[PDB]
Amino acid sequence: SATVYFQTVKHNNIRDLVRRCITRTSQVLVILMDVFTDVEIFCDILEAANKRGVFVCVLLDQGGVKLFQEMCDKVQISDSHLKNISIRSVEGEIYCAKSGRKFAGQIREKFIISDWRFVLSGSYSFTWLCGHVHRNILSKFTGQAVELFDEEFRHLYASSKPVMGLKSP
Amino acid sequence: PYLKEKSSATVYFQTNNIRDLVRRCITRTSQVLVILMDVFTDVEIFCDILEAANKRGVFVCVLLDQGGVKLFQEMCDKVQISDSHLKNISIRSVEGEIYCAKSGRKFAGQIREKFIISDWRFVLSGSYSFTWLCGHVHRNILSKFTGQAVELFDEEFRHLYASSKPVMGLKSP
Repeated sequence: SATVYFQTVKHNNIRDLVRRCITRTSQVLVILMDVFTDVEIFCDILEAANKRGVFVCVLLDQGGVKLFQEMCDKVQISDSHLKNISIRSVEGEIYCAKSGRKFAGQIREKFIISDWRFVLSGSYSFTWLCGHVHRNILSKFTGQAVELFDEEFRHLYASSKPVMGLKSP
Repeated sequence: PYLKEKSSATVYFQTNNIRDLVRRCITRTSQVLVILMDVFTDVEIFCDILEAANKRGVFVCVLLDQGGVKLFQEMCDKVQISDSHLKNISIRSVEGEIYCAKSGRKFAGQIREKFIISDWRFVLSGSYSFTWLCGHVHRNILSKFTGQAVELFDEEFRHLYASSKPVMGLKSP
């Protein structure tokens, strides 16, 4: 099945659906992200990983790695934090900037797979702005749709470089 | 048309097949084309819209995020778009809720929602923006919806449409 959620004006249901997806995950949580600076969502990851048994693997677009490391450093994330967490860098195809410098195309895909049961996917980025001021769309997917997301994750994973945490999913 | 069909969903991943789907969706629209967009600077996509609008009977309404009207306008001016181009095209401005920047200045939240409704038959939604970069270097996702699901996009459009300001072109439905 497939469901689509639109942001309500009064309250941010989009954020809540993401946080609920993470806080309710039992065993496995794989995430494809472009930007990750929102401390709170990472706290929901830490909780699932260290307070529950959840194995977390975050494929982050190479562009956001820097500000993500700054987030971690700010709240003093440790290797011990990441006993069950794996953050890997991933990047799009190589191209020439106008300066002649070679850059990596941005991974704009964003989705969350919980317990290999259902998938969340939409425009919501793990930033404070997305979860407070921006109007996003969000889609939920179950059944056969989850597989095409799985193969996407595996595909991207193979091309991914390790950044921090578990170096062996 | 969607109102008669059962609900369905399909997801597309990058192989540029995503752009093709987007363009193919526009070039195969027959009567009506509703679009919600955040950034519109790709002349080629706007040219596909001109074709559908003026060479076919297609009425095109585009809800563009206020934060992108500027560069959309520069695009039009660059290729010298006139009022005559837009006899059947309606570009309107829509903006998110109001909030305070750190500078104290009030700004409108961005509508990061991006979708296209073609002939009230099927919806394309995803990360693909109408910019050159998206169509050439970025990796996007694109989902297609048909049937009863489309209604939630229709209602979402109408909600946003009621909020929109006229910017350019035909000021009507």
